[PDB]
Amino acid sequence: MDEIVKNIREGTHVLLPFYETLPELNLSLGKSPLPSLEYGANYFLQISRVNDLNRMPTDMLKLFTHDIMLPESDLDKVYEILKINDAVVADLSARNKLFKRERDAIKSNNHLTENNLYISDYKMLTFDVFRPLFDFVNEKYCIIKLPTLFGRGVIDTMRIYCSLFKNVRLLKCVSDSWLKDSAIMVASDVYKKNLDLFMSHVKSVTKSSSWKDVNTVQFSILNDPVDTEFINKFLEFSNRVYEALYYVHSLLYSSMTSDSKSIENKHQRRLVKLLL
Repeated sequence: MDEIVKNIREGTHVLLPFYETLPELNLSLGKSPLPSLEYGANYFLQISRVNDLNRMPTDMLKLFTHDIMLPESDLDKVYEILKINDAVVADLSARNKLFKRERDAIKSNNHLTENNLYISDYKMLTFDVFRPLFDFVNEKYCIIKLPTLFGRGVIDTMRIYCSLFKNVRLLKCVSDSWLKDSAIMVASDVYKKNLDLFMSHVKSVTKSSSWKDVNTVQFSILNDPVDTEFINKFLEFSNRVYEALYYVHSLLYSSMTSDSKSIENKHQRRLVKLLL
């Protein structure tokens, strides 16, 4: 598809709307909300190639991705383009990492037990995604590199930010990894009314007015799902990212499973042109 290659090679973005009214808050620390089909979970698009690459040996994943893992430099460029030197920032990404631990092939007859990759992992989304709001004061921008677009928590989190700031953009940069479902939120033009209501709620729970890293855990914050319309506008973005990832990961899997049984094959070659 030409939209896949356009997105990988130029980037893509969505503008999200401003919601005067903050949803009912109910921060809870420990466990994140579950992915669900109501929140746009699509296991064939978002997950199935990830399960294939999980099941490979990490030594082999390392080899077949050596030449296409670049240093992720998307936040540095975002700073530059927005002539920042201001802005509060958080990075929940796994910069220059793809897998969490060395692991052998999972045998054919064994079904996958946990996600070893930093891809489509809703558990990466820890409560420090709201760390920038504590040391917020008078900054024009709140920039967050998200680690995933998978699951319910990342959508509920963008819904909160969309009441806190009047201009919220979700994007994925050319100089991010297109092996991973990371993205950047750029918010600007804060709305004190709700920043204050949010922080009051959060502080009555953590019972501290400054950040403690012990609170960098998984979390849930909303109860009632969000307006279907909002999920759908998010998916306008995440669908395009997962569609690009799906092709990327399909080339990789085809290469790693080629009859050639070598790293020089038609799929590996096409994957290099795509990403570099």
